[PDB]
Amino acid sequence: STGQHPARYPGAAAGEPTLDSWQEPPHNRWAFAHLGEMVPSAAVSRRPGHALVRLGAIAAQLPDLEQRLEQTYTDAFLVLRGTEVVAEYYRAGFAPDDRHLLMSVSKSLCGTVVGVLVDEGRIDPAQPVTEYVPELAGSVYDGPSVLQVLDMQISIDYNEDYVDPASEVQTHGRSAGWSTRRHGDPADTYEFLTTLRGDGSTGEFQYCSANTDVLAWIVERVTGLRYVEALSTYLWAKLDADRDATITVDTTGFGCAHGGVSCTARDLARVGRMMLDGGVAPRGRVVSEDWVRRVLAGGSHEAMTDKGFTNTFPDGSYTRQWWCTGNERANVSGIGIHGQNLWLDPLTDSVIVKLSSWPDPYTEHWHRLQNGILLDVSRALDAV
Amino acid sequence: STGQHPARYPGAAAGEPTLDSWQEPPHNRWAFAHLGEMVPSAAVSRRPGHALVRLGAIAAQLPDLEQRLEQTYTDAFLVLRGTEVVAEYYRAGFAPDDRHLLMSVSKSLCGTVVGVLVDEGRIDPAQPVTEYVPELAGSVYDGPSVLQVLDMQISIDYNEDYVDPASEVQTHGRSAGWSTRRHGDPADTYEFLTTLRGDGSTGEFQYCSANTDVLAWIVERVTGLRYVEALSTYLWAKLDADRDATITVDTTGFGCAHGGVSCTARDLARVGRMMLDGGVAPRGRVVSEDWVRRVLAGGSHEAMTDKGFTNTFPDGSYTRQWWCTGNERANVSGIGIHGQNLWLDPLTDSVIVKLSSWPDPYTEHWHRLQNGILLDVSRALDAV
Repeated sequence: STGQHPARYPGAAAGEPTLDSWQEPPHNRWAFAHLGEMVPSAAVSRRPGHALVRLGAIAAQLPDLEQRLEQTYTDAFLVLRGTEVVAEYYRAGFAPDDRHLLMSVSKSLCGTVVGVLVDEGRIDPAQPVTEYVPELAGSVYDGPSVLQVLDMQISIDYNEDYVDPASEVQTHGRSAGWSTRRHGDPADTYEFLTTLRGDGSTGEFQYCSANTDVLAWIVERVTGLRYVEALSTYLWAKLDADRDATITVDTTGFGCAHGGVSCTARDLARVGRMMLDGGVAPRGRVVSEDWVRRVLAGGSHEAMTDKGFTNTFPDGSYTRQWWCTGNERANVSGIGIHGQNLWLDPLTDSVIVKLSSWPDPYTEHWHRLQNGILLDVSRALDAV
Repeated sequence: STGQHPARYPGAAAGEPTLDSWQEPPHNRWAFAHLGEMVPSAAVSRRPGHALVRLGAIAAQLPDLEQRLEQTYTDAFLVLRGTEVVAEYYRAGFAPDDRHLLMSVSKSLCGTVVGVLVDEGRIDPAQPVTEYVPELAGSVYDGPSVLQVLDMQISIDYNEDYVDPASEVQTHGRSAGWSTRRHGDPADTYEFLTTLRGDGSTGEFQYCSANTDVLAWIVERVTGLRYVEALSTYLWAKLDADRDATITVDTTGFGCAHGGVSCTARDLARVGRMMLDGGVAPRGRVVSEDWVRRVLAGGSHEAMTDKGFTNTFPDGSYTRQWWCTGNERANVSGIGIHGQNLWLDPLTDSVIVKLSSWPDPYTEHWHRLQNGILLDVSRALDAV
């Protein structure tokens, strides 16, 4: 058993509704107003083939930027300097206010929600995960602290080979509803997480999407809110965003905290703006100055042994669901596969959003090109 | 084989992507911007428990109206007199700009799209369905005219017993993705439709959701547009709506024309406003004056043998996906299960939207109560 979870609606039975019950009372009063949570659905546009190119000032310093964006499969690109949008690009077929999947940039949003609850003293990072989710006893998450989840310093047997249906990465996806279920699969994400094992060692960075969903589970047990609602209440609703974000949900309504958020490029930039404003958003403080300082300061360098990162960023690290480059600009970024970045450049008080669709989830090639663009743009923002 | 269908995106292979391929290139460029079409997803609200009650003038004439709305499980209620919203009600938990499933009110929207194409001479109602969808040869739709589909005057073996998994109604739902697939089920809605049979007789009204999906299929073959896009281009985008509508899609991306549209109450009222404006919307003409006249005039009374309708409306009928009461006000309505109405009251130049969630999809009791409310409100709008 995975214990108590936030009901899909007030008074709902555990796990209700499902795809097979949403039409039935009492579920249907909720489901009729939220059908996209149950059944795949398309937008029917209220608005009635060409790229939008407004690269502003940096265009002069980076004449080939549009081509570089095309080459890295850029869908949306936006530079916010202070409070001003100073550069924008959207590919043909993608509107400025279209939403785009964030993949693991989602993780940085989840960590921010955890941060709010740490500020409130509702989560103590020093405490074991099991202080908040007892049902993870007997799993790889029995023993490690919440901070070790935040910093992803837990050794976990999690096969990342996505061509093998038996792999943890594929099983995680099926448990989240991202792919067709197979016989024997865990019923939902909570159950999947309880199946995870490891040798018990901690302290070394291991990037693992299970960690972020554990954080979201903790958020739910501490607040009693569905992660979907927590993400809105503690973050999204404070941004004064143009549009709602969306997040995929599994069969219990659990949002895919680790990878399933979509939003507009301009709205994602508001998250970066909040980070560079010491944790304050237009509608109130999101996280404390201290939390933001700790993110910008970076994680343990000793822990960071991923050469896919350190080959480019020798002094890099990871903390609280953010990648910290440790470069001479101290850049910090949310990163997601196929080319998603929420890139922070505190030196110039700027945020760069790049949302893309590389054909491959990861290669050294793509990251070299992408990081080259983000660094060139950052430097183009320097006073001269 | 069900023949050519509109690609999910430009250049897409038939039937691609699926739930198991959307992450792969080249699909992912589209899917990353439209993930809700593939995976169930929740809104993360950009906005930070009480009913909104603004029943305006009619409140004096109908003092118990709020209670009557509660008793009929009303989620949203809106009265548009001319261009003015003169009465509104939303239940606790449902915001004025929340969207609500329309069920078969969706059918009236589909018929409107067909009407546009009839105006353009791209569809001839007198022609057989097979003139536009040859692949329906050998089915119950081999022989009948497009008008007979529009007026639902085709005898079809379509079991409406939704407690029997083997019934056509349940099979239709699984084919549309509204319920979990069972072994042996048709691959998609197009295939399901080709399996339908009947004794060959026509002329008598038989309400059947398969008819509307056939109309949408015709729309797709005539225009080359996904029904989702056709519904936007020919109707929704001309309304100057506050929000996009949404529509559920099956595994091929085919929108559930017969029942799967959701929108706000205020925006649905814009469709009624267009009908009472002779087919003209704010951004241009949607359908011809003639088409609207034919809807308001009603269908063949002889054809209408559904006592569930005629017991209340003896002179009622059905045409072009609208129910025509034939009462002394000549009221015409879109109707959907669990209490959805797009109700037209030409006498007072008014539209009434009622979106509800009765525990039951249909009973005589619910329809008596609902029709009593719609008629009382209509009469309250009469000059005195």
